[PDB]
Amino acid sequence: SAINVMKWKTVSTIFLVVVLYLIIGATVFKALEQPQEISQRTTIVIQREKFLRAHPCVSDQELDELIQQIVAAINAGIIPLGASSNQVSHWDLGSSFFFAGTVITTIGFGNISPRTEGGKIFCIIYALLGIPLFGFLLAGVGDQLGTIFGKGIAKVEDTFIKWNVSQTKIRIISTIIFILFGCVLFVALPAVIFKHIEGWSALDAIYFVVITLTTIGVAGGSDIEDFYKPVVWFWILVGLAYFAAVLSMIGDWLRVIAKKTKEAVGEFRAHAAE
Amino acid sequence: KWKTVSTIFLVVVLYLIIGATVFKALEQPQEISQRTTIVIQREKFLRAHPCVSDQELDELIQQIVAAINAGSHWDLGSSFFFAGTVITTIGFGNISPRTEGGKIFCIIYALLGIPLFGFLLAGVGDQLGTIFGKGIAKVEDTFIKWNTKIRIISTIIFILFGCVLFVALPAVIFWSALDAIYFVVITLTTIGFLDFYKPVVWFWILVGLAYFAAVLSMIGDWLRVIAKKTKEAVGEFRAHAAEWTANVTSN
Ligand SMILES: CCCCCCCCCCCCCCCC
Ligand SMILES: CCCCCCCCCCCC
Ligand SMILES: CCCCCCCCCCCC
Ligand SMILES: CCCCCCCCCCCC
Ligand SMILES: CCCCCCCC
Ligand SMILES: CCCCCCCC
Ligand SMILES: CCCCCCCC
Ligand SMILES: CCCCCCCC
Ligand SMILES: CCCCCCCC
Ligand SMILES: CCCCC
Ligand SMILES: CCCCC
Ligand SMILES: [K+]
Ligand SMILES: [K+]
Repeated sequence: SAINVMKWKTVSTIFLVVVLYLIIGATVFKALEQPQEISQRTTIVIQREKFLRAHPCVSDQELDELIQQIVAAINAGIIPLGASSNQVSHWDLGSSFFFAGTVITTIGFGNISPRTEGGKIFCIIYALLGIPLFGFLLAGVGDQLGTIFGKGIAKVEDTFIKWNVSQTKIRIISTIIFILFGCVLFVALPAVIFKHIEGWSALDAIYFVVITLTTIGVAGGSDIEDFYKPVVWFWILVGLAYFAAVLSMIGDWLRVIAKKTKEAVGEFRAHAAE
Repeated sequence: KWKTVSTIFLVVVLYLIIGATVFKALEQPQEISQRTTIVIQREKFLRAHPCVSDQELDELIQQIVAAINAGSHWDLGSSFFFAGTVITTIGFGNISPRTEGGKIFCIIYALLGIPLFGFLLAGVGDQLGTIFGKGIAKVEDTFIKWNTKIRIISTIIFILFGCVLFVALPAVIFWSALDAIYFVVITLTTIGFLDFYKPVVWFWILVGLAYFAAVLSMIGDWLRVIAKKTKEAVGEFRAHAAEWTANVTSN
């Protein structure tokens, strides 16, 4: 346990980075959202105190219980209303295959989750089998797309061969054209599809794309204009293969910037200003 | 040359088709039952209080739907819960940022935090893989001398011991028996539908994520086996079915 003592040292130092990284992230979000929280929730009270004055003969003390039972309904697919009390299935022939696609990709929006105990015991096994299953598809799609990218770069790697185009530095031009194409084909072009057909802004589509393809976790949901749902699960498959490489390159960038800063502090703790 | 991805593609498509037909068979019954009882509870309430009516109540539903998008959240802790979701990609959509700056931050915060957290989880996986490597070394002497199949007893003790330390024992810290195991699997498969109480719970995640990371990879190894086992099995069956057609030609 000589290198294993050197392992725990490296892990513990990373642990404190993630902790602080999460502390930085926390303080940033609460500085950006709790302003927008208080604003809406000072106006949710105005709408309560509006509607209790507007209709006093409703049960004040039991109205919140009506609100809670609507919120307790919200977790399941509910759009309860008198005009069009007749409704449509969130577990129809397709929306359950949307759901299955979420579970194996581990995207899992949680927009709809199974309520049956048979659906839970199936989903557990369906995930424990589907997640590794989908992995080998995604890996093959990554290799399939990595050789497609390997084909296109070979032609680009001959178009501008000048005198001693430095081998170490050509690899940077190649990774620039990767991010350039990739963040058009899997970020830009499909996101603009989610702006005319779903009704979003420019950010909210790119935000949607990153949240989904970073498998954090809807395109099938909002409806403006059945050619549209089968194709999106192909962009997901290849886009997930894309960010898988994108997140992995960023990981490689973080190794570099770890050792460069690790040796840098090494010299500054050596010299102490001459 | 040989693609071999297309063949997998059709399995996943087929697997998703089976899974789909199973879920609607399990949920659309439990869907109709609820939503016929939701209409009864509404048609009770409109009759129980004529003070409220159709044209009022829909406005009450809309202002709850308008509330849904927001709902103290985002407090000093609930934003670091949120950040913990984004880097682990568990990402419970329980709370999501509404500000344009919170979205542009979250994008970059994920693009940087997900790989970052990966190296933590990787080291925790190696740290826990040698801890598991310690425990097996002593088990590999207590009865391995006494009377390829030993490797199964070891992986049985893995599932046995790990699905107590990371599923059963923690389960409450965080219902019923199912609802805890369902919770554990959903969370640690990253699907996600010295002082205060906060720090210790978040390390169960870290080590439990390292646990299912090995569990899911082990299952991947069994799928690779069962792929080759069935790959060669059809291999023989097409050999005999051809020689079967060949004999009726000669004889
Ligand atoms: C092994 C070659 C991979 C093919 C993927 C590139 C697609 C190029 C688009 C034009 C050709 C469409 C072929 C459709 C294949 C079902
Ligand atoms: C709730 C259903 C999941 C039970 C998992 C049991 C695992 C048994 C493994 C046997 C492999 C041959
Ligand atoms: C890697 C080169 C593949 C070229 C395939 C052609 C696709 C159509 C491009 C249209 C250019 C006008
Ligand atoms: C009912 C079993 C579901 C698994 C999918 C069938 C496995 C065989 C696929 C064909 C492989 C060559
Ligand atoms: C979020 C940036 C943190 C930088 C860590 C440097 C500590 C040596
Ligand atoms: C904000 C830049 C993150 C890089 C951190 C490096 C940790 C060694
Ligand atoms: C809106 C532009 C996002 C910039 C991403 C940078 C990640 C390193
Ligand atoms: C690189 C993954 C190997 C998959 C096994 C395929 C052997 C025919
Ligand atoms: C050829 C792939 C076989 C997949 C078997 C899956 C069993 C759950
Ligand atoms: C809930 C029993 C399992 C069905 C596949
Ligand atoms: C080296 C690329 C940085 C993009 C923000
Ligand atoms: K995930
Ligand atoms: K997720």
